[PDB]
Amino acid sequence: KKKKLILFDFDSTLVNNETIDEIAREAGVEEEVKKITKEAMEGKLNFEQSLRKRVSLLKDLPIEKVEKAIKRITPTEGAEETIKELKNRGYVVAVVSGGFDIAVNKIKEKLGLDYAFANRLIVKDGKLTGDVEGEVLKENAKGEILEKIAKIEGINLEDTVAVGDGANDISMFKKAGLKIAFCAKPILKEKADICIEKRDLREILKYIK
Ligand SMILES: [Mg+2]
Repeated sequence: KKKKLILFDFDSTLVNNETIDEIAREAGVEEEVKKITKEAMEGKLNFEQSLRKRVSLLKDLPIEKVEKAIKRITPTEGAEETIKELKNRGYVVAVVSGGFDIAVNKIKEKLGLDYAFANRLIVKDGKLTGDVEGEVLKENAKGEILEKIAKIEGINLEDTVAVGDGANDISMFKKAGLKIAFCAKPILKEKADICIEKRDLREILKYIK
């Protein structure tokens, strides 16, 4: 009857991988970038500064190496089954990520998602420039996007569900009707209505609808 909306974070939630850490491996700086990613997700760094710092380390990386990394990204256990059941229960399904469109768009197309929002790696002459731009950078960014999607769809915020795992999902939780922390960092678990620790997205279904 009443339309419903579910938003998923991308890295480590809808997919197994951390996009930026996989690209960093191709640039020879996996260790270094992984450390910053962990600190950012734990809430110990400002997200935007942490993302720009990581992307700066990727300066000059060829697009072919970026694509090699992205091709390794795989959906989390239970992703397809969960998305299918959500659509059957009447949900609009969206993904919001502080990651990158070049990676997120592939999964949007593969999984048939209704909406996908992510940042953008800047490229020139077939190589990363070391810069990033986008609308999923500020602390309140994901929550603002949740509100925008719900408004387009005419969905009351009480009929929204957010599934997240890192510090940058806090604003998404703030605006959501039901807050699910999926194998998440402490800072987000403290804000959650439900904390799931089994790494299988199907585990959220019992709490849905
Ligand atoms: Mg994440």
